[PDB]
Parts: sequence; C-alpha cells; structure tokens
Amino acid sequence: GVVAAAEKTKQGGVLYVGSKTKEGVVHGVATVAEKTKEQVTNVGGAVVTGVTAVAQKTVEGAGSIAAA
Amino acid sequence: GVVAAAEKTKQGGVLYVGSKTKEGVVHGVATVAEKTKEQVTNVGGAVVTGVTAVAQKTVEGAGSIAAA
Amino acid sequence: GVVAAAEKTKQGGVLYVGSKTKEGVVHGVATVAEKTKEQVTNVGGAVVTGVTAVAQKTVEGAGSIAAA
Amino acid sequence: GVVAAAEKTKQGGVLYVGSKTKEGVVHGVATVAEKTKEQVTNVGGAVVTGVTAVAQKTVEGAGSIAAA
Amino acid sequence: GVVAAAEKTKQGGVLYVGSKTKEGVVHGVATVAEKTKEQVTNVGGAVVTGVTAVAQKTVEGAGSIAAA
Amino acid sequence: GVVAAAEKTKQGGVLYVGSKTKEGVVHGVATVAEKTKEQVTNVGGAVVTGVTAVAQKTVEGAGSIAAA
Repeated sequence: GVVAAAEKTKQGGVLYVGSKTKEGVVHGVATVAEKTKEQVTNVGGAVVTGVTAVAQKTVEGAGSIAAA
Repeated sequence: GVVAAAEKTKQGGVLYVGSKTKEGVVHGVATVAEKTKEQVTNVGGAVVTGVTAVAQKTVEGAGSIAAA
Repeated sequence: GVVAAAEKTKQGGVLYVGSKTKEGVVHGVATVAEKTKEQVTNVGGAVVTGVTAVAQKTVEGAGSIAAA
Repeated sequence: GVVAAAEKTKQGGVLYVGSKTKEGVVHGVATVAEKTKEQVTNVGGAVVTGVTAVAQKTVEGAGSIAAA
Repeated sequence: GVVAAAEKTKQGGVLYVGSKTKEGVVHGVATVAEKTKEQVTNVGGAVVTGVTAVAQKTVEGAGSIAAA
Repeated sequence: GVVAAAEKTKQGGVLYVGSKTKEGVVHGVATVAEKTKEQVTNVGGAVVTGVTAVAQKTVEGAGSIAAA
C-alpha cells in the first residue's frame, strides 16, 4: 500500500493578454504507451488547457502525488 | 489498492483574456494504450478544458492522489 | 480492500473572457484501451468541459482519489 | 470489500463569458474498451458538460472515490 | 460486501453565459464496452448534461460511492 | 510502499503581452514510450498550456512528488 496527503492553512494586479494567431490545436499534458501494463495519468497543483490560458497568483494551495 | 486524504483550513484584481484564432480542437489531459491492462486516469486540484480557459487565483484548497 | 476520504473546514473579482474561433470539438479528459481488464476512469477537484470554460477562485474544498 | 466516505463542515464576483464558434460537439469525460471485463466509470467533485460551461467558486464541498 | 456513505453539516455572485454555435450534440459522461461482464456506471458530486449548463457555487454537499 | 506530502502557511504590477505571429500548435509537457511497462505522468506546482499563457506571481504555495 501507499499514502499521500496535503493541506492549506493561513494564520496572519493588472495583466494584458490578447490572443492573435491563425491556428492552434493544443493538448495540455499527454502521453501514450503501447503494450503497457501500468499506464497512470496524474495531475495536481493547477494546470489548465486553452489556446490562451492565464495563471495570475494561481496556486496558493499545496499538494503532492505518488504512483506504483 | 491505495489510501489517501486531504483538507483545507483557515485561521487568520484585473485580467484581460480575448480569444482570436481561426480554429482549434483541444484536449485537456489525455492518454491511450492498446493491448494494455490497468488503465487508470486520475485528475485533481483544478484542471479545466476550453479553447479559452483561465486560472485566476484558482486553487486555494489542497489535494493529493496515488494509484496502483 | 480499500479506503479513501476528504473534508473541508473553515475557522477564521474581475475577468474578461470572450470566445472567438471558427471551430472546436473538445474532449475534456479521455482515454481508450482495447482488450483491457481494469479500465478505471476517475476525476476529482474541479474539471469541466466547454469550448470556453473558466476557473475563477474555483477549488476551495479539498479531495483525493485512489484506485486498483 | 471496499470503503469510501466524505463530509463538509464550517465553523467561522464578476466573470464575462461569451460563447462564439460555428460548431462544436463536446464529450466531457469519456472512455471505451472493446473485449474488456471490468469497465468502471466514476465521477466526483464537480463535472458538467456543455458547449460552454463555467466553474465560478464551484467546489466548496469535499469528496473521494475508489474502485476494484 | 461493500460500504460507502456521506452527508453535509454546517455550524457557523454574477456570471454572464450566452450560448452561440450552429450545432452541437453533447453526451456529458459516457462509456461503452462490448463482451463485458461487470459494466458499472457511477456518478456523484454534481453532474448534468445540457447544450449549455453551468456550475456556479455548485457543490456545497459532499459525497462518495465506490464499486467492484 | 511509498509516502509523500506538502502544506502552505502564512504567519506575517503591470505587464504588456500581445500575441502576434502567424501559427503555433503548442503542447505543454508531453512524452511517449513504446513497449514500455510503467508509464507514469506527474505534474505539480503551476504549469499551463496556451500559445500565449502568462505567469504573474503565480506559485506561492509549495509541493513535491515521487514515483515507482
């Protein structure tokens, strides 16, 4: 077996982004493996997919992951 | 199998995003495996999929995953 | 056998997003595996799928997952 | 056998989104497997599908999943 | 045998979305498997399917159920 | 077996980005491995995918990861 965990606590801005380009297909995070036993896809913190996508002050939480 | 847990506690702005492009198909996070036995797809925190998608101040909880 | 759990506790805005593109089919998070014993699809935190979809201040709760 | 549980406790806004595209079929989270024994499809937290769908402040609850 | 349970306790807003596209069929979360013995579909937290359907402040409850 | 965890505590802006060039497909982070058994994909902190995508003051939380 395995264990993992996280928590957040607390005890105590402009940005200009315009998209312009003629094409984009986007894959955020991705993998392949043929003839494979233990294909495990894991994602944490913040990740987002968009042909434009923005991360102001984005992760104030916390986290961790494990596998196999 | 596997065991895990998480929590939040608490004890104590502009953004400009304009889409413009002629096409985009999008896949957020994805994987494939043929002739394959133990396919496990895991996602946590915040992840979102859109041709535009935005992550302002987004993850303020906490998290973890583990598998297989 | 298997166990998992989560909770939230507590003890103590602008964004401009305009979509514009001529096409997009979108699949949020997805997988395939032919000839497969243990196909397990798990999703937690926040995930949503839309040709535009947005994550303002989104995950203030908390969570975890495990499998197989 | 198998076990899972979750709870919430508590002890203590703008967004502009306009859809515009000429087409989109969308499938939110999906999987397929031919000749396959134990297909288990699980979804938690928040997930929704719509050609636009938005996740303002969305998950304040908590949750978890396991299978097999 | 098998176990799962949950409930909620407590002890202590704008969004603009207009749909516009010429077509989209949508199926929210779905899976298929031919020649399959233990075909199980499970859904928790918040889920709905609609050509637009929206997840403002959506899961204030908590949950799980778990399988096989 | 395996163990890992993280937390955050606390006890105590202009930028100009206009996208313009004629095309870009972008993949955030990705890998492939044929005939390979233990495919593990893990991501944390903040990373985001967009042909323009921006990281003002982005990770003030913390985390770490391990596998296999």
